[PDB]
Amino acid sequence: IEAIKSKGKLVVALNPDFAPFEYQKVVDGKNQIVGSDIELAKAIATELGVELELSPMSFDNVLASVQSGKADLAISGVSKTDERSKVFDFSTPYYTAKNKLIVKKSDLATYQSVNDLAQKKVGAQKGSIQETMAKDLLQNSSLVSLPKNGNLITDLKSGQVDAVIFEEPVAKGFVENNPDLAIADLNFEKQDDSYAVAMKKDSKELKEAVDKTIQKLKESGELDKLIEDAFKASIEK
Ligand SMILES: NC(=[NH2+])NCCC[C@H](N)C(=O)O
Ligand SMILES: [Cl-]
Ligand SMILES: [Cl-]
Repeated sequence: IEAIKSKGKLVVALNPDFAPFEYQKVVDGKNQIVGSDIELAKAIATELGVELELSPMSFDNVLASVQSGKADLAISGVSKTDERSKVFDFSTPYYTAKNKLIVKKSDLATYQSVNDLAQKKVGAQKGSIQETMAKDLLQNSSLVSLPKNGNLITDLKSGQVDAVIFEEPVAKGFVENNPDLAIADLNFEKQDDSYAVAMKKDSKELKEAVDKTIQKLKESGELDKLIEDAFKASIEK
């Protein structure tokens, strides 16, 4: 936190292809990075009395950038995991999600359970816990792991993959803008998937500032409003 205050800016790593949390929106003819995680980042920077600097990158590189010191925080829809918790400090959680499949709409009732994915092609984002889930459970499937979420959506449209695994709000956001797609019936037989801010190990005072901010936004209902606003603003008109 002292290094951050002294340098006058907070550098946040994120991958802006993940509405409602972070995404690109055309504003006045130019793409701008927006979303509920950007509003969370702004609140943290305000708490610390510093400027906010975004560092957009592929999701696969977000955590590594925090680990090496190239960014101060990852605020990028990052799930806590035991493996990650060994290497990173995490904030208190700020969102909890279920995993879903997005499919072509004619396939929404084909996929009920994981067994229905046998002999099918399933995509997930490279570096995500969804990619890990697919690798660990779907031995009878062909797995595609792509750096960019938009490219997973393109592959699902071209019928190059049969399904893509995404957390529910993100899946819903893509369906809003793609009426050729739908959320499948499938559920996974559920540990917690909770989003948190990642930071370097042993950053106690930075964690305090982040957690004070999350606590405030939760108790006021503001965080809920931010996610809803961002979801609405991600729908293309
Ligand atoms: N901005 C993004 N692309 N976020 C992807 C997050 C996926 C998942 N919650 C994870 O932490 O692995
Ligand atoms: Cl890609
Ligand atoms: Cl610290």
